[PDB]
This record gives sequence, C-alpha cells and structure tokens, in this order.
Amino acid sequence: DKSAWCEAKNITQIVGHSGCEAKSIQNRACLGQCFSYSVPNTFVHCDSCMPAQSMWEIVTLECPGVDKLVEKILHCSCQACGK
Amino acid sequence: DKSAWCEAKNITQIVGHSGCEAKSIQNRACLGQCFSYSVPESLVHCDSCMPAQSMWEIVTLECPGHEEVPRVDKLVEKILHCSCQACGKEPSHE
Ligand SMILES: *[C@@H]1O[C@H](CO)[C@@H](O)[C@H](O)[C@H]1NC(C)=O
Ligand SMILES: *[C@@H]1O[C@H](CO)[C@@H](O)[C@H](O)[C@H]1NC(C)=O
Repeated sequence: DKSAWCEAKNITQIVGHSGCEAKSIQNRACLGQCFSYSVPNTFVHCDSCMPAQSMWEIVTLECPGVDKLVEKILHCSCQACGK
Repeated sequence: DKSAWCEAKNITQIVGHSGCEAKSIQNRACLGQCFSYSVPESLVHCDSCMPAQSMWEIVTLECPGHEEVPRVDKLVEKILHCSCQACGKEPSHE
C-alpha cells in the first residue's frame, strides 16, 4: 500500500524587501505526495498538495524606525491540479 | 520510502468497433506520487506522473461484416515511459 499525504509544514518567512526593514513571521507551507495517473486511450488524473484553508494578514514594516499582505496557510490537502 | 515515484505499468487494452473484431494490445499506464508544494500561491511546485515518451500507433480491425469497409483503422497512444513532470504539461510525449 502507499498513502497519499499532504501536510502544512511550519515555516518562518521573511516578507522583505523594499527600502524598509524586513520582518520574519511564522507560517505554513504545503508539502505532499498526492496520487497521479495517466491511462492511455484511442481517438487521466492529477492531485497536488495545496492550501485547504488560509487567510490574509497585514504585516507592517518600519522604514527605518508600509504594509504588506501575506497569506497565512492553515491547512493543506490533495486537490485537483486544475486550479 | 519518502521518495517520489512514477511507475509505467504494463497493461493490456482492447481496441474495438462495432461490426468488427476487437484486438488486444500491450500498453503502459502511468501511476505515481510526485512531490508537490505550495508557499504563501506564488511558488507553487506541482509534479505529476505522466507520459515522458509516447507514440501514435495504428491498429487495424477486421470487420468481416462488410465487402466495402471490410476493415477499419483505429489510432492508439502508446505510452513508453512515465515520469514526474511539471503539472499541466500535455500527456502526449514525442
Ligand atoms: C507549528 O506552528 C503552529 C503555529 O500555527 C503551532 O500551533 C504548532 O504547535 C507548531 N507545531 C510544530 C510541529 O511545529
Ligand atoms: C512490459 O511490456 C513492455 C512493452 O512496452 C515491455 O517493454 C516490458 O519489457 C514488459 N515488462 C514485463 C515485466 O513484462
């Protein structure tokens, strides 16, 4: 047997990067191994590990002491590679 | 075990057409678990197990049915090799 796994991995991202001072925040990244298969015909399925739940959060930078929008990934799951 | 794998599996498919005699051929199907990952949208990395090399082959069926159109041709895709590749890339591989 082989199982499909998709997980939200803890990361630190650094927003940067304009003429202001960068900040580090805690986030998640999706990482996984979903099933895909391709069966031939005569004249097909793709899943990938992507955000299942996320939210937008504002991060304010000091210059040197602007706002930046960041995506907070909460959960991940195997979904159709379509969109 | 924590590795991405893409398997070209031997199959037998059956090619047919009404009023004709079916044929079985040997083909391969791709099956796998490629890595995908997403960072916070911008850098999406999507791989899937898809044909790396394929070809079109004609298969002729006999239709002992009929004197005009005693036989018929069908086009089939032969999958030769499979591999983890960037998603959305077209299956057909030549
Ligand atoms: C990962 O970070 C999240 C912050 O949302 C925290 O709740 C969780 O305890 C952490 N777990 C691990 C394994 O890093
Ligand atoms: C499976 O059939 C394919 C036909 O493309 C052939 O290349 C391969 O040698 C065969 N392998 C086995 C184990 O029968």
